[PDB]
Amino acid sequence: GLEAKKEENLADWYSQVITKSEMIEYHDISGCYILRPWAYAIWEAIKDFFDAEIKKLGVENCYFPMFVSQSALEKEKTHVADFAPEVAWVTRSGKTELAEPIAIRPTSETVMYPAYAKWVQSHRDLPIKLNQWCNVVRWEFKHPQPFLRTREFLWQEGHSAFATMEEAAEEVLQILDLYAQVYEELLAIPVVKGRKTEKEKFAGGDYTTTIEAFISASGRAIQGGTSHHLGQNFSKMFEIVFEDPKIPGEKQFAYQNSWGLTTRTIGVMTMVHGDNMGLVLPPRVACVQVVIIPCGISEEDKEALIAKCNDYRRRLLSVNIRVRADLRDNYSPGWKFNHWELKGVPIRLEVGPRDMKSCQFVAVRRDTGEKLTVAENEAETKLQAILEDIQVTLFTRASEDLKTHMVVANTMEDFQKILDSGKIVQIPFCGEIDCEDWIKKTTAMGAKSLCIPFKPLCELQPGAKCVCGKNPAKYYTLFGRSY
Amino acid sequence: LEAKKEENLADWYSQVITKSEMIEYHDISGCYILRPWAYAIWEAIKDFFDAEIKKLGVENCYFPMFVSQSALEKEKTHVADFAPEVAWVTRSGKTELAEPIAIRPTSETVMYPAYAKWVQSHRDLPIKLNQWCNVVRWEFKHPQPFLRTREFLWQEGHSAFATMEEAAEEVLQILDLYAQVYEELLAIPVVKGRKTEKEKFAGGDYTTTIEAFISASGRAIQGGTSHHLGQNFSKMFEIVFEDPKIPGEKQFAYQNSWGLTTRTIGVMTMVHGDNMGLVLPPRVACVQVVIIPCGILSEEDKEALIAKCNDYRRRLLSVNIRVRADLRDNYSPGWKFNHWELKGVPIRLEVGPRDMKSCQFVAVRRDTGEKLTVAENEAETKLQAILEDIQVTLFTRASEDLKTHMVVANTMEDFQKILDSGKIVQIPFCGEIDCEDWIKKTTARMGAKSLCIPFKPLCELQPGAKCVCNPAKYYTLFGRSY
Ligand SMILES: Nc1ncnc2c1ncn2[C@@H]1O[C@H](COP(=O)(O)OP(=O)(O)NP(=O)(O)O)[C@@H](O)[C@H]1O
Ligand SMILES: Nc1ncnc2c1ncn2[C@@H]1O[C@H](COP(=O)(O)OP(=O)(O)NP(=O)(O)O)[C@@H](O)[C@H]1O
Ligand SMILES: O=C(C[C@H]1NCCC[C@@H]1O)Cn1cnc2cc(Br)c(Cl)cc2c1=O
Ligand SMILES: O=C(C[C@H]1NCCC[C@@H]1O)Cn1cnc2cc(Br)c(Cl)cc2c1=O
Ligand SMILES: [Mg+2]
Ligand SMILES: [Mg+2]
Ligand SMILES: [Zn+2]
Ligand SMILES: [Zn+2]
Repeated sequence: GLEAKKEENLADWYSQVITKSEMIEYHDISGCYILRPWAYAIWEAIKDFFDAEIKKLGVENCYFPMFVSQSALEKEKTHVADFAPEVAWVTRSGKTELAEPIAIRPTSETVMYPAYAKWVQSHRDLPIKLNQWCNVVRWEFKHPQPFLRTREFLWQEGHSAFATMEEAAEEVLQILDLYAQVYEELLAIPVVKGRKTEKEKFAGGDYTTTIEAFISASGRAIQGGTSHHLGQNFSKMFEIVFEDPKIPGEKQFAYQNSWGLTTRTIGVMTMVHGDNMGLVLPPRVACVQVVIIPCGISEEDKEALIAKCNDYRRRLLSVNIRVRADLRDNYSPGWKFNHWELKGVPIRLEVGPRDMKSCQFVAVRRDTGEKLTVAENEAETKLQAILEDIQVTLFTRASEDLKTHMVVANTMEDFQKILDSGKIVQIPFCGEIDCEDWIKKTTAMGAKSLCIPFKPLCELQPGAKCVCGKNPAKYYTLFGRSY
Repeated sequence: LEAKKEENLADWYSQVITKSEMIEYHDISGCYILRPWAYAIWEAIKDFFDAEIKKLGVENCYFPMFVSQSALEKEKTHVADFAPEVAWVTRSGKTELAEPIAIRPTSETVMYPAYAKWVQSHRDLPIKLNQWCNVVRWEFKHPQPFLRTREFLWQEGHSAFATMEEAAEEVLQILDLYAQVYEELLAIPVVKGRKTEKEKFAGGDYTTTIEAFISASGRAIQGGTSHHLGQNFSKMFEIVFEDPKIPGEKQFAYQNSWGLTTRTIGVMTMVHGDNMGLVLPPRVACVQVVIIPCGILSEEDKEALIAKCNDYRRRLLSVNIRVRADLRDNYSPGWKFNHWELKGVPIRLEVGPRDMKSCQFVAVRRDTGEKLTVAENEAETKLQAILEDIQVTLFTRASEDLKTHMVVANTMEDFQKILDSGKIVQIPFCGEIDCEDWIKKTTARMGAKSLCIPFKPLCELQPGAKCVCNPAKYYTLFGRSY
């Protein structure tokens, strides 16, 4: 039974939803959480989709070491020194001090790029396109939250190297679109594609692209995934070079990208679609789409009810519906109703003795709570149609929620007003770091830049000025409070 | 390849794994990069094993890599001898942690306290969980790519049951799946058995194992492990329930655990690899057939030759053969032949202009080097037949190799002579630990350890037969080992 209310105490609601749905168990180490099968199945679904898509682009999976030597991690300016407090260091095996401390990967640039340098011995060795599914550790300073901000997390990280900037540029947007597909088509979460400002972009790259989602309940936006064009920044640092085809004796530096997406996805799904009855799973990622529960309780008559439930589950597996028959005798129908509702199963298939004799059943959709009596003969078609509509409804409702909470403002006064109402807002922005710092300080709790959107809500007025008082606007920029 | 397998195994192994593009070396000792060619084998193993354990009702999950100091030391989960293998995180940045944190060497200490919370009644059992994850053990022993690494990839399955019998059943089901991984996928013959008292997992009831033999080394290697833990861990962690029908009695869960690692790939390499390089069993080969255009004619004709190679690719994909067309024009056919030979692609398909005009192609088997001219129309049928034959060929060769190198001995001196010829030996054994300590010392004066007590030993132990030492309990496989 879900106790807490989403609009009252979000922290309590979230904790209750992730535990009662059997997604998460708490660990004795801060910021670490056990991913039980219910949570892990969602990651496997995201993985199956994304992996097949990057394979089509020619990306190959690999596995690089988790340990990075002190030398390698600090070899070059791969990361700003401000990341130092996030690195977890192994310093001994048993009671025996290691000659040099070793770091647990916070990301794999420093481990992969020296290998890239060895492997690139001519123009013929490019492109290199590698991905790995692995765990990552960062000793996060912010309050830890299951999925959203964890000390250990699962991710994929892709790292590509090309001869030309144009090849690289294409991939950045192709991957970002895949991330947008993960959120919008799998998880039914609308996102805003954009580029990070000078201040917020990855310091090791030329430009950073991002997808941003919004969590209404929190009044906070969240970065869903990241895709960088690194340019020649890392290839100059690690000497990833090839001979110029036309001119003898000239070095050419490889163009590089990196991109990543994490189990944060599941938290966003939870925060966006979850209600006061628990988790709500988009049909596309639900490992159980339909749960069959026998209702009502002769000895031979119960055998026939079970047989009908088994008939429904056999037929549903025939049309590639992911179905579970909960034929357990140790649990009451009521318990089961609640159990699978908390777990967010899109459709409950109720079979009673009364409905069975009328050659019919009841379909209860998780999202709206709507109950539909349908005839037995149309089980395959109707249930597949309801699953499709649940997926559409979840996306539609979240889209209207984003449309409501993301508006335009052109002055600092209206900006403050809209941000304090629990919304994010697109403002004319000069792009300066000075001004961005100033925006953060004045609104503080303080609003941060999220992205410069690819497709802003409004076009910029001819000669429009920044929310500042000294500079013209370069672009509409999405600002808000964030995770 | 510069080195030869029969003279310098270590040099050969290093050359095979690098020139097949499986492994790159890292600057941390005992840590190796798995490039795509290696990682694809692991994905193939994963795909098979994952599907099979799902059929048994096992679900995947992910438990944390970090084990708190207090959790690692809470119960007698592992012997004290393991302590030096534990890698400890002691600081974040320059800030020392109040209490140090261990990296997962295995997950009992993180999983079993969760199992104890999750089991509130009989209806909470069985629990059947698996994770695919990385593990760290600061190995004192000589590290080798795949076979013995400081970081490795594995699956660990941990199950809890209401009854001993359910648990006992799963133990042998999992060991058979490991045998299938070796025998059916990687074409490696293995010996199923129980570990001796000295060699078993200390806290468990009994340990079952699959042992493989690497002829080049004259050394055996454990391929996978499946333990019945009985109620030993459930008593420690309080994984308990009470049955209302049996009032006043605590029912401790019966547990198993089991694991298999990337060592698999190293065994495959060591067993099937030759002096031309890697040899991939077709069942795990991510590229089963490579199509190479030869004898390259106008651009129009070159286009036609490429289109023919592409037509073979589509036809092969159509019958579920994993195929690649190496259509790169920066390299010669001769360079490609060698390149894919080194990578152990089972079949090379040669297509030249004369072949097109004749309606034929050339297929070359990696395992034997046999070159066959095949009628164009028979491509799907013949190449599938050849792939099936390569797999059988590899398994037969390896099977005949084990059978030759595993024989029965009945005395300490016969045992010694056979062992020193680079073989493994089934001997009458009493079962006592001290006797096994004695054997390891005597055989060295590079000693021989117990491998397993085979489920189906070569010879039946006659009543009243004495140990090589006490009367013998069973024939036991012994040998030099990784
Ligand atoms: N501690 C964390 N736990 C879970 N997911 C995370 C965490 N940190 C980042 N992510 C997500 O995973 C991706 C990690 O790539 P990265 O670009 O390194 O994030 P980041 O720049 O550190 N973000 P932030 O820490 O919010 O400033 C991001 O796009 C986030 O969606
Ligand atoms: N360092 C390693 N690298 C790769 N594989 C390993 C390593 N250690 C063990 N394995 C394999 O993975 C399984 C790990 O389970 P486990 O029972 O912990 O091995 P173990 O008893 O430590 N073997 P050993 O180290 O030879 O005494 C074993 O069956 C081995 O096949
Ligand atoms: O991790 C990145 C850059 C990109 N790496 C590959 C996948 C996608 C990802 O956006 C930014 N980043 C974030 N956090 C970090 C924390 C530490 Br500690 C270090 Cl050393 C380095 C970093 C660091 O480089
Ligand atoms: O890891 C095991 C027992 C089993 N665990 C689950 C997967 C299969 C595996 O055989 C034996 N073992 C091996 N090596 C270890 C190293 C260290 Br360090 C520790 Cl703390 C503990 C252990 C330890 O328990
Ligand atoms: Mg961060
Ligand atoms: Mg060991
Ligand atoms: Zn400004
Ligand atoms: Zn003896």
